[PDB]
Amino acid sequence: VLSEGEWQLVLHVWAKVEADVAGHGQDILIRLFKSHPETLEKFDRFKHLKTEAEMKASEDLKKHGVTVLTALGAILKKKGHHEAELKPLAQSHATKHKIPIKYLEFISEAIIHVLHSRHPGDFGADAQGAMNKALELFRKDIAAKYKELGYQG
Ligand code: HEM
Repeated sequence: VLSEGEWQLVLHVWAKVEADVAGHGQDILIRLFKSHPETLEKFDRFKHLKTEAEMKASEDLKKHGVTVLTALGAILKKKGHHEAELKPLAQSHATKHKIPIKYLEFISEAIIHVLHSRHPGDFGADAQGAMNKALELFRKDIAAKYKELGYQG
């Protein structure tokens, strides 16, 4: 359970992200695909992309980055009270997209890296730890839904 102060650190940096949702979403997906190429293979939509320059040039990738970060921002702003938001997301990611919880750990690393690069003054160690706790809570709750559905592993 995050404290109120932890949530305030999370949402303070997140309000900075929302000034350029699309640039953040590109940086995060590109970092994910470069650091963990197995993740790119889950996207029939993107797996034709073979270089970082091609990834940066893809408008459809930039669009999907906005989809992803908009969903995550709506979850963070619930400060843990996010059951309604996670149901469809866990369902689609477990049963349609076939995304292991481990790959959610990978994108969480990518999110934290990009926030640190773009917002260092609002992403000191206290805020890094709070955002790690928020993303852990996200993964914990998704993992429980995966387990219900027979996909935790
Ligand atoms: C912060 C974590 C993530 C969030 C908030 C998120 C959010 C979303 C949303 C909102 C959609 C569209 C609606 C839906 O299908 O449920 C989507 C689609 C999808 N996501 Fe995620 N996602 C996350 C992580 C991942 C990861 C780590 C992968 C793969 C390694 C992944 C793979 C996919 C795929 C394959 C689609 C379908 C894309 C398409 O063909 O249109 N997601 N995601």
